[PDB]
This record gives sequence, C-alpha cells and structure tokens, in this order.
Amino acid sequence: SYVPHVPYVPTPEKVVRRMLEIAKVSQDDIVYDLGCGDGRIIITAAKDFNVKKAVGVEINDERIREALANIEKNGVTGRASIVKGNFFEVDISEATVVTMFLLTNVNEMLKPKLEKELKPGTRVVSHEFEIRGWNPKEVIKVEDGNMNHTVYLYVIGEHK
Ligand SMILES: Nc1ncnc2c1ncn2[C@@H]1O[C@H](CSCC[C@H](N)C(=O)O)[C@@H](O)[C@H]1O
Ligand SMILES: [Mg+2]
Repeated sequence: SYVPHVPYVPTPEKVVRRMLEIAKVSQDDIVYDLGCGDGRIIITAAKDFNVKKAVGVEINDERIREALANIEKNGVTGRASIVKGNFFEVDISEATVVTMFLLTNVNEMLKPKLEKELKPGTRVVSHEFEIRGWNPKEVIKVEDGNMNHTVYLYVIGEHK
C-alpha cells in the first residue's frame, strides 16, 4: 500500500534482547512488534522470554514469508504469529508490551493510536527513535561492538 516510508532495516539481535529486558518482558506478557520485519523480536520474545503471546504486524509480503518461516524453524507457532496488515489499522489493544523500530515521524503519527488503544501500564519500547512530546521512563545506551544504540522506554499513563 501507501503508508509512510519505513523500509526494512532490522534491529541487531543484541539490541532486541536489551529492548525486551528493559521492558521487563516475561511469561505473563503479550508482545506486539509494529512492523515486525523478519520476526526477530516476537521470536526472541517467545523463545527466550517465554511470553504467552507475541504478535508481529507486517505489511510487506516478502517480509511476512520470512517471518513465518523463521517462526516455524524456531518451533514457536503456538505462541508467535503474524498479522498481515497496516499497523495503523490493526487493533493492538491486547498488548502489554509494544516494540517499535520505525522513524521519529512515524512515531509521531502513531501517538494517537498508542494512546487510544493501549491500557495504562503498557510498556512501549522504541529503538533509536524518540516518541516526541512523551517523557520516557528510561533512556538506555546499548553497545554492540563499536556501534551505539539508544533505547527509549515509555509507560502508558505515565508518559505525559
Ligand atoms: N505501516 C506499516 N504496517 C506494517 N508494517 C510496516 C509498515 N510500515 C513499515 N512496515 C514494516 O516495518 C518493518 C520495519 S524494519 C523493523 C523490523 C523489526 N521491528 C526490527 O526491529 O527488527 C519493515 O519490515 C516494513 O516492511
Ligand atoms: Mg540502532
């Protein structure tokens, strides 16, 4: 379709693990990755963090096939799934943890949806990009070799 430009660029695995640690993801959680790419975040959530449910939303068909293929080869089909669609339109209200690696302007556009649909205490973790106008509970630097990454953690209902 015709959604704001957000190309496929994945979060490095070390940053993926740190985003989930920072949000304190556990078995009780329901993790949504908005724009899931190859599915690495929801697969790590299910496989390493034992989450009861992980859902990736993805609009690109080639990416959906890779993600579904990755879910199968990791054996997590029970708990991890993909929703084909525009993340702007898909209901994310069941999420207890939402992960994002998008763009600051796309973060901006998502602000009404996040506030509308997410319950208080929902944690939202963003790789690299700020949610402008919100106050993060934490801002963390993650070193992956000689690369530095910033991770933002917000908590719905304590973000303003
Ligand atoms: N409006 C939209 N709805 C669903 N997916 C989208 C989207 N806009 C971009 N995407 C997808 O979101 C992905 C962003 S790349 C980030 C992938 C993953 N969250 C990670 O951190 O590794 C791309 O695969 C792109 O196809
Ligand atoms: Mg980065």
